[PDB]
Amino acid sequence: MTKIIKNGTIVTATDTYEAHLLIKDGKIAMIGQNLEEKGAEVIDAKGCYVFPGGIDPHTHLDMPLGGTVTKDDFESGTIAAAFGGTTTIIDFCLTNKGEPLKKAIETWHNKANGKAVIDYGFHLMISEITDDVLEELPKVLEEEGITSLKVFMAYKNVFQADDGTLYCTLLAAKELGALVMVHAENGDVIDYLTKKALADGNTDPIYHALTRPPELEGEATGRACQLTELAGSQLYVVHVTCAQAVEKIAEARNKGLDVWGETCPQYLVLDQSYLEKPNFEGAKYVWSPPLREKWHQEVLWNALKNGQLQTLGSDQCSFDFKGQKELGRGDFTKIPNGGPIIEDRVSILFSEGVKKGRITLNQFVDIVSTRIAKLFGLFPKKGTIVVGSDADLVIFDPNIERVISAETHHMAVDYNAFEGMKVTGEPVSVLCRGEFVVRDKQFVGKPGYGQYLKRAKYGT
Amino acid sequence: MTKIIKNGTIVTATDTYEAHLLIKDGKIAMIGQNLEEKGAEVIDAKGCYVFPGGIDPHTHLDMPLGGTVTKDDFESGTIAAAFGGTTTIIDFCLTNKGEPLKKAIETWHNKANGKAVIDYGFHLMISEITDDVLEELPKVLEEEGITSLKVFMAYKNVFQADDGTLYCTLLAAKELGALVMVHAENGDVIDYLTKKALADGNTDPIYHALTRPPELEGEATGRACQLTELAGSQLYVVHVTCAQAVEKIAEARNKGLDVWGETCPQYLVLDQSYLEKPNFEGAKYVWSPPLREKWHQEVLWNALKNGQLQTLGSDQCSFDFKGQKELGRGDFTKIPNGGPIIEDRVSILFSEGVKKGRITLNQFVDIVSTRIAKLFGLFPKKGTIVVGSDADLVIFDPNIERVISAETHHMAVDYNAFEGMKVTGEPVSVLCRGEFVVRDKQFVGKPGYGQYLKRAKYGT
Amino acid sequence: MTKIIKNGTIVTATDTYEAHLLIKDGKIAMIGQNLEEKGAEVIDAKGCYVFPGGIDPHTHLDMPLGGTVTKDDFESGTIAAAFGGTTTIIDFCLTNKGEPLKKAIETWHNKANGKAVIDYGFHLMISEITDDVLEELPKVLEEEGITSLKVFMAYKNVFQADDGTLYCTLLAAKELGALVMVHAENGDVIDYLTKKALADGNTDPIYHALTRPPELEGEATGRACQLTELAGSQLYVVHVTCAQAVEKIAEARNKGLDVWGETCPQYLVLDQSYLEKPNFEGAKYVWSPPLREKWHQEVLWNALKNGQLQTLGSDQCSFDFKGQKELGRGDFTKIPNGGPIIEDRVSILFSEGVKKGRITLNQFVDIVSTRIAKLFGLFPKKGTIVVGSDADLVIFDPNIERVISAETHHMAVDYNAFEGMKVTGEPVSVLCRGEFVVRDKQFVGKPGYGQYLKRAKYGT
Amino acid sequence: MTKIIKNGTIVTATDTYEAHLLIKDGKIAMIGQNLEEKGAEVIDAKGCYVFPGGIDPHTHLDMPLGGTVTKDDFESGTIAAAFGGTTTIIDFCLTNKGEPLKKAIETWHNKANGKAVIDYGFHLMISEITDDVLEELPKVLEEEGITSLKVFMAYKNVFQADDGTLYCTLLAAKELGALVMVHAENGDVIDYLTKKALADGNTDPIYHALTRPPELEGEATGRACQLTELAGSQLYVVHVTCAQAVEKIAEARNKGLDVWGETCPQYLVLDQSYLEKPNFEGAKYVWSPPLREKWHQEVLWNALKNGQLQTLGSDQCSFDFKGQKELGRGDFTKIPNGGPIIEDRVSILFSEGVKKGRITLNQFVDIVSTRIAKLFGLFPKKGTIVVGSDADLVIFDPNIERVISAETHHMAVDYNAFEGMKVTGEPVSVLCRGEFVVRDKQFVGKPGYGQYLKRAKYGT
Ligand SMILES: [Zn+2]
Ligand SMILES: [Zn+2]
Ligand SMILES: [Zn+2]
Ligand SMILES: [Zn+2]
Ligand SMILES: [Zn+2]
Ligand SMILES: [Zn+2]
Ligand SMILES: [Zn+2]
Ligand SMILES: [Zn+2]
Repeated sequence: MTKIIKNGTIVTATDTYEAHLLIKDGKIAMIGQNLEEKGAEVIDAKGCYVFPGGIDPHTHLDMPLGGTVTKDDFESGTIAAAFGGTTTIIDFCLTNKGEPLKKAIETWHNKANGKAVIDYGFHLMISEITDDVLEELPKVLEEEGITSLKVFMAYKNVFQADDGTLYCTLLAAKELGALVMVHAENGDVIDYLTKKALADGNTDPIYHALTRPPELEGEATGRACQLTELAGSQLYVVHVTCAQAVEKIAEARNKGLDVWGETCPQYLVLDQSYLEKPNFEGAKYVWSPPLREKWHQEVLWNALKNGQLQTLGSDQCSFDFKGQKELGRGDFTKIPNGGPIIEDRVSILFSEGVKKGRITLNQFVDIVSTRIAKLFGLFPKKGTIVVGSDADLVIFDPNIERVISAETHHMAVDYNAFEGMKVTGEPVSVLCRGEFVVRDKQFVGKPGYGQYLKRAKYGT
Repeated sequence: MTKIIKNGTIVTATDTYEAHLLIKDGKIAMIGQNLEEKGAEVIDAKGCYVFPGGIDPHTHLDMPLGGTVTKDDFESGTIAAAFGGTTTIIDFCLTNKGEPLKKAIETWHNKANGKAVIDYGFHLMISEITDDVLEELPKVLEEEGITSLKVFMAYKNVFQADDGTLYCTLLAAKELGALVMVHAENGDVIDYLTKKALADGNTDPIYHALTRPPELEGEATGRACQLTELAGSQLYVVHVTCAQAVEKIAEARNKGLDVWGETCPQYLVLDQSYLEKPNFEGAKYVWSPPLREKWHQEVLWNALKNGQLQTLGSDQCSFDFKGQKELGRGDFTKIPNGGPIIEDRVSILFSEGVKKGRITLNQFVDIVSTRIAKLFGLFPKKGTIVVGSDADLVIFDPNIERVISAETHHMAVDYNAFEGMKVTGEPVSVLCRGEFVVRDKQFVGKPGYGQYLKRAKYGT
Repeated sequence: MTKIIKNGTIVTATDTYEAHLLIKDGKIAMIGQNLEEKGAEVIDAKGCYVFPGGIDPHTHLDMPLGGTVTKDDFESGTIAAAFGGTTTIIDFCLTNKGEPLKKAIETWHNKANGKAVIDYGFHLMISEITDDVLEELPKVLEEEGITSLKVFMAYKNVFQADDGTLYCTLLAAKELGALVMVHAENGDVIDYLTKKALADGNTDPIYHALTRPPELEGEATGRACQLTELAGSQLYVVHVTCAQAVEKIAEARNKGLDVWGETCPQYLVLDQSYLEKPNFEGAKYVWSPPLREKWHQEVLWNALKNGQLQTLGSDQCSFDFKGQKELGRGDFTKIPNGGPIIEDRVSILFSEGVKKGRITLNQFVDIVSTRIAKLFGLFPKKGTIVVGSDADLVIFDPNIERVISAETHHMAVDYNAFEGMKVTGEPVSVLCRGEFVVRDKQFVGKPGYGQYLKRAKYGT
Repeated sequence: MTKIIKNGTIVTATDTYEAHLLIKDGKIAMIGQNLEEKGAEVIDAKGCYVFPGGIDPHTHLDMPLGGTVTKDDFESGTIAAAFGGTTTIIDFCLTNKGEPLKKAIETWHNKANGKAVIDYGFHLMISEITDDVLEELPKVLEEEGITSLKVFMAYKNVFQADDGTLYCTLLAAKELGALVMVHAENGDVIDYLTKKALADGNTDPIYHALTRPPELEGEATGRACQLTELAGSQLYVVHVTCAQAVEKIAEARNKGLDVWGETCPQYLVLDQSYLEKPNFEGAKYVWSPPLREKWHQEVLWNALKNGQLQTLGSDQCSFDFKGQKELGRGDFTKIPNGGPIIEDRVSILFSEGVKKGRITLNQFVDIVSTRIAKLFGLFPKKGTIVVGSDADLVIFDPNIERVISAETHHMAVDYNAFEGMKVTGEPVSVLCRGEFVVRDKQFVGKPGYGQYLKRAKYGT
């Protein structure tokens, strides 16, 4: 059923113009001004921007971190993201050793199946390279568009992998045509620090941060790079936090190495102090890598501005401060890591970035949608507003001033890391593939509408 | 008179899709598929790409380098560029000390007046900062869209300016909203080297290169940067040649400094040896900075690939090998510097870059058009294929294999620096503002059709 | 019994003068010219240099690497070094997990006890940091002058330690006042490479080198540094081989970090090719890190010249090519790592370094004796020729040209890695604490004369 | 007349031991303990260190900076340095264009002739490279031991030289065997800044500093280096002040380039604030490069600690705050640059450096004496305490606590830049070539005793 979004200001990763969009088969049929066609529902976007739906490449929805599981599942999370201006997510499908990869992949397909309000895809976790694994990978690429393999350098005895596993993954990746993602923190050192902290009675939420200094993020990020170099493949460092890390990634890209960096709003806006703010409130901000000192934020922004860092992810991993977060009272190491971010990701960048001088209206769209779609083989189906691309759009209001509050967010968590934060700009209507998911700040989608996405081989 | 370019594959700096373009007021009216409108001339672009016309920010047309002047004037040069897929050029309007800036600006306007086949703009040369100059600059910005002021760090006693001049220019620029361009070569050292070379009988074309080692390009590029930092303004290093230079620019951009780098095909494809190839043929390749050792080419390409360098210019400055180039027989320093490049710029990057694995079809468009339009305030009038933008298009054939030959080029020079070079891809139809300038590899424009362009203040 | 070494040219790490040395209580009593004292044995050193005995901080004598043990034990090895101009060695006392440190320390004291011809000390290996270990360390410092604790980043499942162990060692070290030494190679990656090499039939000696690329040495050296920085202690990288490694150490020292680098002759003179030279001869050159490509040698020398690297060790670990080396025929990983170097260390540096333009006669003395004595708390007892210091001297002939041959060396190995090598300069008389150990190229010492050395706390 | 300094603790750049020195022909005859010889004056040094007299390579004594001349001439200055523990100075012999070099050299010889209390040498200033200059240089080396040529990159229209002059000097130097010294500050930029400062009424002493930002010192230092590289010669950057400069010099030495850095106490202890401290007092601290922000001091010390910087000079250039300094009341640019430092140089480094943890008792001697003697061809005549070397000694008391005060200093200036500064350690007896110049903190020398020094060709 044809639609026409008129009088809006279109803003792609490159262009900024005024025109109307004629949506047809759930795709953009044509762009121009004063469009008309009997029967079109004609949506009015006056005084609004029309962005390509956002893409969150860093999602953890039905993921289990402890005896508990994320408060937000694939259903709530999808809706949240939908309100936040995000219309496509790529969640991390976790893997267990010895167990066949297609096992996990189906487990995840079930988690998402019929509950997604918007489209999604997966990243495959890798904790070991077995002959059995090597045999599946190629299949995992063709059947199941999983073209991005992930690796934890931290989280000893839980996700961590030795450099040998990382290295062979990089090769396999280069060979098969996949992008290696990496959680760059020196697990082995963080481990001793963690143990000693506890051994000395330091259990408060803040020791979560002090127990893992930025030096260890930088160090890890470096190895990932050096190895990626040796292997001659491609790297994508997730959630770049400290300056040290930004630096390593900068050097890499200078050498022509195919390395990419990503960050998350929480690291751009919040900081280490929030972990001290008080009683047990700290736990609300416990996630890895830990929030750093306020000063790193600049470095991140500049990196974003000049290109050292090129994508923004949420690292969405919700846990009620109530039941969940409290699991680690007299033990910080027992606080489930993760924050409720999938919803305010886009907004915050526009507000803190665009609206304040950092980033450009175009850089914005690139950092939150396009660049990502490209790196993860979703372009041009996703990531842009052009004839042929899916009608994943966001009718955004750039002037509405508001305050982020858990009293308003649509995530199933009992709190919001950006509570009380004033923000300029807000999504008004968000549609995925020609169909509204959120019209006039009101939900109108249906769980199951979202469909899985097989992704390009890191090629066209 | 309405037109429709159908069945082409549209390729912007971001998008790559299939659709038709409905050209209206010399601008792009609308994009979509199966477009129709009685009376439209309907152009067929099957099996072709449709790029935003190229923009050459580095042009020297009616410029005089010696007792002689460039073989190509604004008329021939414009046509050449037109055939080469370039529809907008920004020539360097030279300045004389003590003489009022508006004097030169009009001299240039005359050189271009009624001879341009495509649109153009100017860069204002600066050899000194006088109170009189400071008074004109602001006017030079508002009246006359000249928002890019240029400086030579080399060419002692001819264009060169001390760091004080460079520094105050950077300030003035930051203040007024202009981009400072720089020819980064250590003129004072190159000078002694030059003199000594001659004093020892080394007069062949090759000593033009040996007389100015890449160390001096890097050194100069560094000062420009360090000073740009101190001043807190914006830099744009023209024709980056050696690795050393690329490096300095890389460091700058890492520090968040607002520095930009540009290169030219000749430095990407040719190399120092050509200056030895033989008799006097060397002089055909004499230009500054000099061609370096083959190995720097990689560095350049990687810089282009990863973003250290972001724009491609021609540095067009033609001289017949016959009369002109020969002016410096027993004296290389008397060979007029400059090469016939304005025509094959775009093609070479597509062929050597895109077609061979370096750059992307999108990076290509960015490096040759978009990125440039943006940095020099011509976006979105120029630099892209979108509703509202000027209909500056290029219907390109990506498969036609051919050989660059002066026997075929459309420049008024008796030779071509890329003679015999095999190239893949070629412009078939090039239109500026809805009107064909070159249809089916045949010229159909009219000198004077091209119009001057007032450019943005380094802002929207 | 008083002695007088006259007519020699004294060369310390700083001075170069002509005088006589009056040796008294096994120490240098006084320096001056035309010395006399009834009853003094008066040794004549005309046309000779008098260097402070060399100090080899990298020794593995009675060490066991496999079902076998080093061909040279503390007795032969001591004599060898004695002939080589080395009068003090610091061997690496290996440690086993769970087993008390003082156990090993005594095991070693036994290996050396009554067999040493010259003085010696120990380095304590660390494979784990236990509460039990933390309790002994302080004692290990006071009782037993062991002030240098060593860590293997490679040799997985044999010596290797995680970064946590390395990090806590660095702290303990900073706290206790010890120097952390490190074998910087990424064991986990070398491991997979090793396994795969075999899995593909690559078993020749050369795969020992290819199985462990310099990238992995640099990578490892980097971590060691970064961690040393975090901990704020002191590092000493043993056997720096590749450029990558030299670079990391250079960066560290630039940052003011207290990092030190050491190299060995074999890496300064031999290279990767020797591992291909032929049949099974390759095995003669198998040791870790592996010999690199000829070009790294320069980097090493420059590092040595300018100070990036400051000490020369042998990494003495002999194995008869016959029985021992052959243990790894169809399996390179089974070739015992180590080379017969303790004897030609000093000579080679003088010849290849001093005599050829690299290093200085003074730098020489510093790199082979003084600098080492200082870093390992043996100064000024050892490492110099000055009133009060032990009479550890070497009467060297700087002109004697000769050829290193196993047919002449005094090591118990059936071969010599520098066989056929022409060398200028040779030790004529070597005395430890006033007593000759080697007079006129003839052995005159007695096993047991050498005494253990308790070393300074990395202090005065 | 034979002398014996007994019971002292000898401290060279390498050694630290207890012995007696038998001084003979004004040189050190022999070292040992319990020395005796009828008729020797036997000096007692119990509880004292005995250092090799200090060497100040950065002196400006009878130099004229304006219509005025340094308050301290070669006589007073010599005595001052003598009290300060310095026994050898190398003053900068200034040069005028067009005027023959030997003219200036004799002018200087006159300034020093019969007024020096200790030994001295000269540096030859170079403001231009003429054929006439090229002819003298070689003579200037053989006749007149002037083997160090100096160049100002700042002080436009007064001492400044273009890069061409600097470059050819570097070559000449490499060729002839001289060391090029450089005052690294970007004169052309400092110039505009200076002019503008005045044009805006900023005339206070502090604008002397703000008028020349550290970016300009680093920039300049970089060129000197890059050029020194191109030329392949040797550089020696005088008075390294900011971090930026230290960095450039660090990079240089990393590349193996033969570059050296020097600093001065005032930059190690004082800082920018002193220029604001108040009324006109600021002028007391006006010298170039200007004092920087307190934080650079660390960088300097670390550079000194790790070796990025290797020598300490005074940059002595006294001017009575009264008449002289006041010449620039309403104009800072008219304040004669230079500070009264030749006397407390050594002491301050011992106190602030040695006594406080930075530097070593040995590093101390190296940084203030030895390293310098070596770089400027005075070793081993000067710079060490060894048989054969001149008896230039300093009997130092390491515990005497005191306060530096113009009320006590022996310089002819009406003030002291370190007034009120508490310092530990003080010279008790200073003798040059076996003769006391200062015995028991009391002057006993005679102007004229000091003799000129022809220096080595940057060789043995
Ligand atoms: Zn993570
Ligand atoms: Zn995550
Ligand atoms: Zn140019
Ligand atoms: Zn040009
Ligand atoms: Zn080892
Ligand atoms: Zn070893
Ligand atoms: Zn100076
Ligand atoms: Zn000076």
